[PDB]
Amino acid sequence: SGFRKMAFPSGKVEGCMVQVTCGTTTLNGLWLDDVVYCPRHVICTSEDMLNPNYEDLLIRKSNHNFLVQAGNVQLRVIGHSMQNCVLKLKVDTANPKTPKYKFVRIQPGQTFSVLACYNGSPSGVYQCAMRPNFTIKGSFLNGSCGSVGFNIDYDCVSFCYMHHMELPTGVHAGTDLEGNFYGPFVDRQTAQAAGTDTTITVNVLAWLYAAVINGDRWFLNRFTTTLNDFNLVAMKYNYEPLTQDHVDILGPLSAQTGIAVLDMCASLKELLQNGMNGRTILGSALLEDEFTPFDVVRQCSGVTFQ
Amino acid sequence: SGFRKMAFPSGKVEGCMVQVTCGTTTLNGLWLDDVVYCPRHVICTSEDMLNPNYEDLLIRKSNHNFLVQAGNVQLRVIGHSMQNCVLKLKVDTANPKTPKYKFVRIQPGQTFSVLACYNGSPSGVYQCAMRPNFTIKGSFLNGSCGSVGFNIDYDCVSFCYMHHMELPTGVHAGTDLEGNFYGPFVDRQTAQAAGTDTTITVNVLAWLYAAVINGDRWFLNRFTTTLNDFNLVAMKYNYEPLTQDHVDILGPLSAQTGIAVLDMCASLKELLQNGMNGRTILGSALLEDEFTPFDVVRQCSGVTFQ
Repeated sequence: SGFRKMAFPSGKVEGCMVQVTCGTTTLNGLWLDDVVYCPRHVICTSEDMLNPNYEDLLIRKSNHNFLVQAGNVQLRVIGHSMQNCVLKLKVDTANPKTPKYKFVRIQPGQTFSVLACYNGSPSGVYQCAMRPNFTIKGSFLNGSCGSVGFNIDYDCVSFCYMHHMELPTGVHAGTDLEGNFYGPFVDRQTAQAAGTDTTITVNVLAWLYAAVINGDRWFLNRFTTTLNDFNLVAMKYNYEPLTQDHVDILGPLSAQTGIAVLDMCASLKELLQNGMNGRTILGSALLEDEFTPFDVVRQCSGVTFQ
Repeated sequence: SGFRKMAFPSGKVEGCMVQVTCGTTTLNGLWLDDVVYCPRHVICTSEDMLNPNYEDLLIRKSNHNFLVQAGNVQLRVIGHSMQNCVLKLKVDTANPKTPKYKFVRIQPGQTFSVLACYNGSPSGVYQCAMRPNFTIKGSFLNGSCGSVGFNIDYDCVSFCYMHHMELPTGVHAGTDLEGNFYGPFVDRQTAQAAGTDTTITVNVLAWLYAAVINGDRWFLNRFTTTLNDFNLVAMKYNYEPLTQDHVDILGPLSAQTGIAVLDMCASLKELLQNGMNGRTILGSALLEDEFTPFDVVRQCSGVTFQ
């Protein structure tokens, strides 16, 4: 029993973290096979970041200008190229601890683990979710750029995020492993606005199901509702609209508890209108939306991974 | 910026997890050097657990009755002994991935990372705290016994917890790596009561400091207070009493924010008496007490570890 924000084991990713240095800027890189991936703004100085012309800045850089370091041993750069917002540094030695990996672009509402790194060394692990406004609520300090977000599926590592920048309200933005940003953000030191942050309704319902599995059932009322009626209430509270696909996804949880999805929606409707009156759910006084239905099944069944 | 429940990187511990089988009971073991540690109730059947006589049950077991398995390869048991509530199985092969480790008995209010395992395979990582009633609010299913709690200090792993049992109200109990339980619990399938759970005041203050570092300052009022006056209010709300040692420990955080500890206590006093009125602190509608002052410094300075 119990429920916690659980992260994936970081062992397979710790061996791929290296340190990339260009001039005085030092950040983290992802060493897979004989290629190292890192944010392209490592070639920028403190002044270039205000209005960087990455093409022109790359003209004045050569292979020997990149210092890649894995522990006390450094890698020799024999080729560099820019793919969108990431730099691909070709090194002479292939990573012997390379796991079976993929590159995936993950959708909003999905979750992943973040291995926060500094100077190529893993510092900590935590779980995040891609917000609907294409930002994440992570924990990053200076020098954390190049840290990667990942998922583990059996024995494969699915890389989906690389940290690039911090927004002036404290949230974080980045790219996939192909250099494409999540959202309309650019790697420029300029004022950039993030859109409205809405609540992932399907994730709230999955979390409410986890509470029912773990004892908390005070929020369960008598009423039921319809998709159209619940969604009309959800739009006033900036909640994502529920679809029949979301209902099928919640299938495992509804069958485990014996509570239909529409019945749980009516319970969520009362919580949105009347609040919680001081009662907690799974040790939380707010509605948690950073557990996917898949994460709840994992914690309430016990999938292992190698 | 940002703040999240961050766990330590689990790479060094994943290589020490094995699977221990005795009869039909299968659980996790900690493989360090040529010794495997696991909860002693692996020798119990479903019936023995009601009133186990561990000495008598161990008389009928021999070395070849223990199946230790590390992946697809199994270890041969050449010696077994019982130290308090853990079994020490001596194996023929030493773990080649053995990290530099310690065994520590950790104090209440301190935190650690848990690598939840099933059948010897790491499933997930999360951060816990030793509650003052010597229980933890973890996330464990059947077969999770033998999972270990640990801390990383530079390059050393400090093992401090091994999961043994679940309490009838959903909290979890276990031992240190020397077999001694935390709290007055025994490894018996019988009704066992946990004491009153109080709030770790020094951890709440550290969390309030992290909020001030990250923008949230609405709770900061005009008043100050004294240790005796704050502690009189803390005893009504089941809070741990603050000492001068706690004030010295919060030294780094008070100097970073310019807010004296006694000033922060007066702000916590108003929150205990008047509530939060619907406002959130660091994305939480309750007072968080599972961040030690050391964990906050780590997240707000960026210590790395190898």
